[PDB]
Amino acid sequence: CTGVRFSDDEGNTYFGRNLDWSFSYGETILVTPRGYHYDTVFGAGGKAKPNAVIGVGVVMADRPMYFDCANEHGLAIAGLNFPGYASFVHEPVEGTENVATFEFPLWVARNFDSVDEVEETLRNVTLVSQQESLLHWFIGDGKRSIVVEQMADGMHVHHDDVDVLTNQPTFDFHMENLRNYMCVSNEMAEPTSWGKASLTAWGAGVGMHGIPGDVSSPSRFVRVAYTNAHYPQQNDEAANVSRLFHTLGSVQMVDGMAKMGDGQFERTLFTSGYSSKTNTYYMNTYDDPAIRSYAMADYDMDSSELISVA
Amino acid sequence: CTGVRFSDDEGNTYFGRNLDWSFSYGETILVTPRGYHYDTVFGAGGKAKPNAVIGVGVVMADRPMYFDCANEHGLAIAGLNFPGYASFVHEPVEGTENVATFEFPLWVARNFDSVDEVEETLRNVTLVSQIVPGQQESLLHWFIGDGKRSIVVEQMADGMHVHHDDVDVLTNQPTFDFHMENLRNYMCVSNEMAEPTSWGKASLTAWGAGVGMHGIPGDVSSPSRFVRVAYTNAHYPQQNDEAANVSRLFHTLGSVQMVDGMAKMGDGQFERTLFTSGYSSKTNTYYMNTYDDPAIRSYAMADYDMDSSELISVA
Amino acid sequence: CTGVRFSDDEGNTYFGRNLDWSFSYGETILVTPRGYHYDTVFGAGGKAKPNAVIGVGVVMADRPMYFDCANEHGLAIAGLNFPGYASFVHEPVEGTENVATFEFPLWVARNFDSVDEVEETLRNVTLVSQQESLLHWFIGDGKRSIVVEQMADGMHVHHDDVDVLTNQPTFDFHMENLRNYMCVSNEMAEPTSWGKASLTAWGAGVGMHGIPGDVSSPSRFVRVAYTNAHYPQQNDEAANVSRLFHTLGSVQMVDGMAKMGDGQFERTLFTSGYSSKTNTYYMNTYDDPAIRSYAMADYDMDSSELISVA
Amino acid sequence: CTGVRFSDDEGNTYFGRNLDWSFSYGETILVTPRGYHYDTVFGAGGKAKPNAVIGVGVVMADRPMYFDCANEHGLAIAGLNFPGYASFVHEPVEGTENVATFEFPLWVARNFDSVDEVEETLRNVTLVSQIVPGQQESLLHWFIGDGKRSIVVEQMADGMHVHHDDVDVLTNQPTFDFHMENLRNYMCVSNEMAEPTSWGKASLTAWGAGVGMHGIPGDVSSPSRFVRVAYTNAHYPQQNDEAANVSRLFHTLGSVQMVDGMAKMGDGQFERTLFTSGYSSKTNTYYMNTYDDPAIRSYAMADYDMDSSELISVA
Ligand SMILES: *CC(=O)CC[C@@H](C)[C@H]1CC[C@H]2[C@@H]3CC[C@@H]4C[C@H](O)CC[C@]4(C)[C@H]3CC[C@]12C
Ligand SMILES: *CC(=O)CC[C@@H](C)[C@H]1CC[C@H]2[C@@H]3CC[C@@H]4C[C@H](O)CC[C@]4(C)[C@H]3CC[C@]12C
Ligand SMILES: *CC(=O)CC[C@@H](C)[C@H]1CC[C@H]2[C@@H]3CC[C@@H]4C[C@H](O)CC[C@]4(C)[C@H]3CC[C@]12C
Ligand SMILES: *CC(=O)CC[C@@H](C)[C@H]1CC[C@H]2[C@@H]3CC[C@@H]4C[C@H](O)CC[C@]4(C)[C@H]3CC[C@]12C
Repeated sequence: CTGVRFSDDEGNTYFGRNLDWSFSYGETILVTPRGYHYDTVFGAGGKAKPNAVIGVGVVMADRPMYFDCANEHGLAIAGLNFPGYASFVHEPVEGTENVATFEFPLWVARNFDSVDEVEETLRNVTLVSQQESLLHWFIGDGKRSIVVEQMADGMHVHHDDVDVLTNQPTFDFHMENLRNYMCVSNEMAEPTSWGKASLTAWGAGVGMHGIPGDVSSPSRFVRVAYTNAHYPQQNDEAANVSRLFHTLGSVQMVDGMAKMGDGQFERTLFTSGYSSKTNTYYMNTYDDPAIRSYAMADYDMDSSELISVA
Repeated sequence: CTGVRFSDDEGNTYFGRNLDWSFSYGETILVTPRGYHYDTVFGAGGKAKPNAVIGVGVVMADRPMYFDCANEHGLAIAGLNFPGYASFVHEPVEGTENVATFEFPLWVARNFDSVDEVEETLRNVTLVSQIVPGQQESLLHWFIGDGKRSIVVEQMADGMHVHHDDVDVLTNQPTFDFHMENLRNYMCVSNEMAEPTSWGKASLTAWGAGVGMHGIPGDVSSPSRFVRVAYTNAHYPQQNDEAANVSRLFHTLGSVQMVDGMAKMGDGQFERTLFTSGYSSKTNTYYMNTYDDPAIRSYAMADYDMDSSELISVA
Repeated sequence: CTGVRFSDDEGNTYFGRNLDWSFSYGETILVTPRGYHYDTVFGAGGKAKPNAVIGVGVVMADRPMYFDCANEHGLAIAGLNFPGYASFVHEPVEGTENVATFEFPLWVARNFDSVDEVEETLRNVTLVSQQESLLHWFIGDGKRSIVVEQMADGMHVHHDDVDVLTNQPTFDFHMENLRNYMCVSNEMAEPTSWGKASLTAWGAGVGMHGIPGDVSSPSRFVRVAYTNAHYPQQNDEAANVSRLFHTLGSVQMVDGMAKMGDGQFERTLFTSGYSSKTNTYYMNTYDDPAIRSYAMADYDMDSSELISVA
Repeated sequence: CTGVRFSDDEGNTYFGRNLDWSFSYGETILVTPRGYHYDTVFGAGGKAKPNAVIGVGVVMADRPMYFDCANEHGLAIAGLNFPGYASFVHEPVEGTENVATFEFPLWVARNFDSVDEVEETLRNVTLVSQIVPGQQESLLHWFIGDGKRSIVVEQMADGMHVHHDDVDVLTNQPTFDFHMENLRNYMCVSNEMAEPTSWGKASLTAWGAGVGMHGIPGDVSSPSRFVRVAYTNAHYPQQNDEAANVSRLFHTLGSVQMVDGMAKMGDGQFERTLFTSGYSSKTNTYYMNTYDDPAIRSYAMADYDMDSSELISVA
């Protein structure tokens, strides 16, 4: 999967993700109101007046298990597969704010209003894992974004300058790998000469030659970091939703491109987004590219029950 | 730009093109009914009962200039930019069928029912470049296909080239011979999960799916777009339903779409996939979405009185 | 194999080739004097006073079969494998200068003093093939170089602006393939930014990223065209011999890199060169990188017998 | 720069490095006999009967600053540039063995006989960066190996890292953890002849050898040089004679050599493989050639009175 974040001219948030897998987990748009009472698994704190949050989630037991969610104040968080590198403790620790892995997205969206508050609180947080989900998290608002990678050596809180996250390996690898492609440009290739041979481009795109096209995790990071960094800034909601869905489409997994270990094909089953300017969640699926919208002002946020719209 | 053709299990035609450019020409879904009277520019011969055609294009001097179109029998054609290689005569040749460049997509759709019928007639055809008064010279090559196979028509300075398109895909420059020799570089890429191996004492494994596909280029240049979409079209598992096949078409073309900001033209503007059009012969329907809207709109041959006498242009 | 040509500041010739194969053909430095009488196979013409030539060759029958040779006036020619694309006629044609394939290198070096005379004469030449060797030829002097590709559609005489030749496919492919790499530079990578991320190079070489490193024929052409076009010009014999052998070493085939269809490994068995400034032939082998020299002024050129020095 | 290590069937050591730079430092083959008295800078402990060592370096204050060296027991070490990642303390740490950076190659060669002996002692070692008065701070990592295995010693801001080098090769930046994760991208490249396959209806074949190796990078950047030389060292068939093994060393290092004009430094000059040095433990001989001369010169331990008391520097 792929995580993308950017902003417009007014500091608004635009946040989105792809979900690449073989089978659907019954994903549905889940709205968690503020009047909904949540009992944290390991006795973690939170805001007195919680924030209304929205996203894509299943409803296991009686708890919202968000794949990706955002709150009414512009903060968003998504989780991505990190197996072979993620490593959690299975027992709580006294003296720290203990949050379970599955509740971590719902936790940060309910209580925090900016990425700065998240990076501040994470210094006293233990991620407890009760097959288990081995994930890292992509968190961002209208200003910047951070990556949370919990490994066997501790918790790493990377500042994400390319506003882009992908699966394995570690974030330090992807950032070092980007330096291999620093000369790739979006300018039209300048006519040059190799001895007496004059070389010209057939058209646009030759200056971008070098970017990989495979759907592997390190190569998807490079391709979507390039697209996000070079996409011109927009100043209205319609264009920025198009920008987010087009930027994510550049690393989509088309049926037939690569199998798993189970033998099935990795496919971008759905693509979710979020805009803080309108407080709306967007989503389309592999079988329907139409972009459906789910606004926050269309649900009773002071209600007390999770609503799972189909 | 990219043209794509494949088929389901019943032999129907699934055909689609990406239009990459920096500005629009006012294109629209164009209906050319059977009762419309077309007076060819250079006297080219036509069918007795002409085929009803559907596609995307503009109208000029009451003549449909199709960017791409298809008829009621599952035959489709699209024109893709080919400058610096395409070369046409500007005079008709007596003794052969003389079809102008702009009328070529219309001409093959009205009077032919299969690629075999098409490929035979090109043996006695001369594309004549007639400069449209207010426009520029269109130096294009064409991508024709049906529910069985596809061909490429490249008319260069050394005559006409008609290639059997085995990979069922076409892009821009250079010649089709280059693209197929270029594919031999990426013959080793595989959609199989990467097999764990070892380099001396180091044991290498894959983080996940896609490592075996490493090597496929990811830039939006014409040759790289060719390699990538040829891999995507060849490895997509065959579908059996119409909704699944329409999904395969717009997703295969999405693998080589041009996102705003990716690459500038020679004039300072960005090349974007302005629209994506498609056709299905199982239902005789044209599909189209734009850069501003991924909703796949549908236009069926049955929703238009195809025995009318005038061009129907729907927005 | 690879063919390389360049010149110094005084129009002198520097010409060289690698020979990539599994087994040695008994290659030896062969000197063909001018007093040596040669009987052309199909009755082809030639100069009255022949040119003394030198190169690497075997002595089948009583004819010098040169892999690569040069004459005393600065012209050089080498042959490279072109199977699956080379196609010759097997019967002579009346009215044309008929030269057999194996005699073609010895033919052009004996009679011609410049590349211009070669391109002029080739308009009335038929290459006759009497397993057969399917080759194309790399011919050059101190000014330019040409490629001679005899295919089933006729003879093509390409002007070689990159002064570089490699095996399959056709020359028109390699020249079109070079346009994919026109943005690769030898400048130190300029620090750039992808959003808020500042990208710098670890050191020199990042600007050259994009050039392939495999030893396949199309990729070797690209790598050696880059090296030859960017190698700074030299103004003395010692440096230009180093330039030619280093430029050719950039595409050498090291044991273990790639097998053949027979199962054996392709290895650069030897590397031959030639300088017209000194009229000397240079050569080293895979088992000895020492550069041995064989001057023209050390052999009796007015003699009448081929001397094959070991 | 690149360091390479492999072995024959008898377990001897074959070790070599490429020195890529734009200017020379006056290096030369340096003899440090057993009778030479070295007063370590920070009181590091040494062997009772020290090993006679051979290598390439300079002399400063009557102390051999080895670029790379090896002893009479088949243990070799080389220092490669590692700026922006290497970080050293500038004060000795009481309770541990304190070895200066410039004396590190000398120190491990005089007092150790195997990589196992080495790797154990690093547990109680502190490399201290002492700025040479007239020179700059050397931020290096080291490549140590014998006739069995090799290790990498990277001393960064977060402590010492000692990696088991399974691919038996080392380049410059970045950290060794990056290079080994980077190798997983090229796990699919193969030295086998490419297997004919088909993409839909198109049948792809290889023009010849090397197509299965497609994907290996060819630029002279530090990561790409790592991938390429790791493939060359891992796939070279094992040799049994000394002449064949010396040929393998200088040819494996030739696969990543830097030719004049390929890449400019940050100061405007070209990086060239100034020299290439090597060592063989089957004969206890050092080998070296330069950019101006590919003739492999030999310098054997037996050709020098190794019981002398002074440094022997041969041009
Ligand atoms: C994007 C990527 O590569 C990983 C996608 C799949 C495997 C992930 C994405 C979100 C995951 C959910 C999150 C909610 C719960 C959390 C529980 O701890 C485990 C079950 C759960 C449904 C996760 C399963 C994997 C998941 C779908
Ligand atoms: C997708 C791609 O490669 C870019 C090609 C564009 C610019 C081409 C493709 C179809 C062209 C039309 C065809 C109809 C008429 C023909 C006239 O001769 C010129 C005007 C015309 C509208 C063409 C303009 C360029 C065009 C859209
Ligand atoms: C460089 C490359 O890829 C091809 C190398 C080998 C296969 C070529 C190079 C020169 C060839 C000689 C040339 C002399 C005669 C010519 C006869 O027509 C056939 C035999 C001959 C020895 C050639 C064999 C192939 C050859 C070594
Ligand atoms: C090959 C490569 O990566 C480039 C590294 C070069 C510039 C390094 C490698 C060895 C270095 C020597 C080591 C001995 C002394 C140490 C002193 O602290 C500084 C001077 C010295 C000669 C180093 C200079 C840089 C050097 C050649």
